[PDB]
Amino acid sequence: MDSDTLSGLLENVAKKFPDRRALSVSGKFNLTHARLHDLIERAASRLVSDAGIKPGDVVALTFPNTVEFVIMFLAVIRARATAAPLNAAYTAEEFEFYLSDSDSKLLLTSKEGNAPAQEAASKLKISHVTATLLDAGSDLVLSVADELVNHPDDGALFLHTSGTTSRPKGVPLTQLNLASSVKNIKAVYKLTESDSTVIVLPLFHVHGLLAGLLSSLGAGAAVTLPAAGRFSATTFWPDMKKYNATWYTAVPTIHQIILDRHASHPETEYPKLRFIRSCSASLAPVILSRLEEAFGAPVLEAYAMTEATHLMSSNPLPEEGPHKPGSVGKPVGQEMAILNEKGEIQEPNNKGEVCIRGPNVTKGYKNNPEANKAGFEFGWFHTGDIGYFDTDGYLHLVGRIKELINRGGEKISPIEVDAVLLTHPDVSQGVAFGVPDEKYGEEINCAVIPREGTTVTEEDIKAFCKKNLAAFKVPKRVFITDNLPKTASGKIQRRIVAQHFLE
Repeated sequence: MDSDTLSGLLENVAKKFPDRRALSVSGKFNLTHARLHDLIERAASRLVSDAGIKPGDVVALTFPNTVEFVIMFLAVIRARATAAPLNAAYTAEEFEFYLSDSDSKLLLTSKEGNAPAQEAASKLKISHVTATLLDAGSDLVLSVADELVNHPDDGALFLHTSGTTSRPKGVPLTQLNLASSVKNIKAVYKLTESDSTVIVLPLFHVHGLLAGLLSSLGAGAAVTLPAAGRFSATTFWPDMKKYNATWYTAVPTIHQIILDRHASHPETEYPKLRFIRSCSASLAPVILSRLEEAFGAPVLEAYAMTEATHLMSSNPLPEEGPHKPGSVGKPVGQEMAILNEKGEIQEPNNKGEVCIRGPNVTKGYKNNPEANKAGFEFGWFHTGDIGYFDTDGYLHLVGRIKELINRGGEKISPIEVDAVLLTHPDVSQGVAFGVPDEKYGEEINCAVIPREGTTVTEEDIKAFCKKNLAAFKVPKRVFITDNLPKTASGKIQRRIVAQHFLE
């Protein structure tokens, strides 16, 4: 069933499992693989004939998590074009920047549209076209008037790095990249046509897009989108039950929200899942434990990033091997090595930078010779993460190179301290971070959010940490707070929190 293009793979799947469920919208749609396939074909043909889309063209998309987004994303890549999904919550300025930098030639939205995006597009003289799915007997409706062979080297997906420190870097991903990652993800979790999941992550980042959506479709499995096009803790388990879900994937903060929902409003019964997946940010062992005890499924942590078309490594299914708390498992379908600054491969349990090489990895940042020279060598990409392999070949992350806290020559891992903080009975959320320090160069601080109805002090936290950490690792200042800002993808950014609490 395998192919070296995502479109080819999806065609094979559609032909093999035409009547199996592919894509649901809770309470509304239930598209089969054949139906979805033909909707995509007709939409792509419309893009080519009526929207003037040529091979290599970039088409921007800004949608909530909707059926129209799925259909139009796959239609764009089918037409040999490059899809550039964008955060719908962007301002007109942000939209203008990302539209310009990606050289988008077309903007796709729903019929309801997106005012900042349309403003940016109008300013840049980029055409705007809407997409709407009506009844099951009609093709997707496009607002434009009136033998395609996909090449593995065709561009298919264009995204950007976060660009906190620097300018956001463009990440071009190919049909081959997508196919490779879909195959890796399907392989390591043994996704088959009987599987089913609910999307709880934004589809304009690779976690939700590749793992949640594309790999499921690539397995002939089913995907359910929440009715309101976004994660909802309230409707999550009802959707999971109603549409026969067998797994789900999310980031730790989302898992935390789900656990809180389980504490406040426990379901009388939970469906028996094959596994629960976590990725995109370190999962504290205590969160793993709480998830497994609450929902009774094995929790598998994975390690991924945009430049790798998501998946780099994962803990295996229980039938294939154990899953280790504190670890992100073994590389899947790609090479991975731990290198010191001199480029030498490290022995087990020796730290260094995680580097990868495989058909899932981007060929390089768009129009950025510097970043590519710095990031790539002989096919190997530098992730920016420090980690080590244990004797079983399981990867243990230590943290972002730029985030490690150098206290008087002794490097502190914020991940470890975060985990410790989350083990405190009255701590709802927590984040450690480096701050300037006169004596030690850098010092560790942290911020925590107490569980509602509980009271926590700085020195409670400090005492607990001192009880669970070597003295030099203990946060010298603990900031009690009510809110910790998160990205759309669900990440807490250490530098931002730091700045926020330091001056």
